[PDB]
Amino acid sequence: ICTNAACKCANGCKCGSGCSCTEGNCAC
Ligand SMILES: [Cd+2]
Ligand SMILES: [Cd+2]
Ligand SMILES: [Cd+2]
Repeated sequence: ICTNAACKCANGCKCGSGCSCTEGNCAC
């Protein structure tokens, strides 16, 4: 799954094949 630990989503985000954040830049 989204390996980007910089992501702070909750059970619901489709961060499976559409990540768009960097290391210290999460704007989901
Ligand atoms: Cd994110
Ligand atoms: Cd997400
Ligand atoms: Cd992500």
